[PDB]
Amino acid sequence: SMNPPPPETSNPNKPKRQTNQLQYLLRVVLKTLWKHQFAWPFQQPVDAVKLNLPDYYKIIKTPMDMGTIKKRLENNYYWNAQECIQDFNTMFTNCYIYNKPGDDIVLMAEALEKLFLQKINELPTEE
Ligand SMILES: CCOC(=O)N1CCS[C@H](c2cccs2)CC1
Repeated sequence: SMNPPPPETSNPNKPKRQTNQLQYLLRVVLKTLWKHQFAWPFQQPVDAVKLNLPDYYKIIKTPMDMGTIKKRLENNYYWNAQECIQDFNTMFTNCYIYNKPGDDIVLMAEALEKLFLQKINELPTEE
């Protein structure tokens, strides 16, 4: 079995900035979710080899994880906050697509997503 290459976290061809909203996404949003007791499955790309999930990347074609998001924020990969918000939402959606309601991993995603929604509700106006 083999894992795909991870999502890119650097691309010198891609225009970048550091907005107040992106700083909030790192300092408040990512930090809050990263320290949570349920963060660990989401802190790096899904290792379908180690987890013995050969169908994971057959089903999930747009993988995303908080390790990738963390590096994107720290490396100033994004142009705007919406790109990063979309990455978080992709991560949660992949979890709900692949897994079953009530699975431990889904309960973990739901807890992180609740905090995500609480923090992005107060995303500062641009700036
Ligand atoms: C981060 C998204 O991870 C996943 O969706 N998978 C698919 C099967 S659940 C498995 C785990 C269950 C409980 C702890 S880790 C993680 C990998």
